Amino acid sequence: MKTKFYDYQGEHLILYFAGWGTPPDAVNHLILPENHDLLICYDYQDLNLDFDLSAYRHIRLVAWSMGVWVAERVLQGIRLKSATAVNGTGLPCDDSFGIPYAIFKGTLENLTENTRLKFERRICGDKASFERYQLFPARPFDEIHQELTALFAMIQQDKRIDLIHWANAWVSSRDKIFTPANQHQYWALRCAVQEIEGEHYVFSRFTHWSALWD
Repeated sequence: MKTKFYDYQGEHLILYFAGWGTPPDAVNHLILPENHDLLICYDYQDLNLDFDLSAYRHIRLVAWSMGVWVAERVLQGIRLKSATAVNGTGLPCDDSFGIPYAIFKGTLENLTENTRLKFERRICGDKASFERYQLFPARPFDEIHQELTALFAMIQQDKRIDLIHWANAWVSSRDKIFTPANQHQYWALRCAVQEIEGEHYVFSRFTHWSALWD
């Protein structure tokens, strides 16, 4: 996969796993706590993370949407100080715990540049939110089509759960991708759930990374 590394010479690391096809800049505005680096992970063509995690003390994981399922694969076995899910579950292609199968299939089979914009509208909910989101650099279409293809295959092949331990999960009240009912159903007995009013993209309600985990 791809990475963007922000080097603050920190002893600790923030690991952020993006949603499918989403711009890394979606979290650009978030302020880091002192003594922390940030590594943005995205473009899940594969599950390979070419980054040395070995020298860091604490690692704070934040994962959005399909990034949750991915993070469970990539960080299985790695000691994390905390792991935070944001609008995503361990079962991302699931009628009851994630995105329903027919929707996952239909999104991929009908993906064009036009329908990509339609999906982003649903990520954002309202027009105002959508128009602000469109100020972010758009990743190339061929890249995100290849990414959804690999994700849909791997998720179908690999239905394991609880590969890492989650400390908390944020659930948006009006999430149209991972519905709140499906999120609550997955996280209820796993971790602490913070309910927030908003949509699938909810990082415009945050100014500081640390507010996501504390």
